[PDB]
Amino acid sequence: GSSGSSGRTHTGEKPYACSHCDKTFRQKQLLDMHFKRYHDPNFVPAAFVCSKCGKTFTRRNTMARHADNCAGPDGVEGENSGPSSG
Ligand SMILES: [Zn+2]
Ligand SMILES: [Zn+2]
Repeated sequence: GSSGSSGRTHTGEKPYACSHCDKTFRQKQLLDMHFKRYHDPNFVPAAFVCSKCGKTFTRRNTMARHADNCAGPDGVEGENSGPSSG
């Protein structure tokens, strides 16, 4: 699955390993926001879940807008789990 599918199914030993703690991440961005987040209460991830269906939104405003045009869950989803080592 080269030059066609990447990320979907590919386990890559997180090259970015935080120095302050024993945490690792795939993309720097992750290890960049993790520090300013944990090591610093300044950075705060926007977590807003809908109420009509139950979707996820990384923006208070955006979400609110969606709710308006949101019809509902129109189904039963929200169940997954992958117990593995890596
Ligand atoms: Zn860290
Ligand atoms: Zn919704």
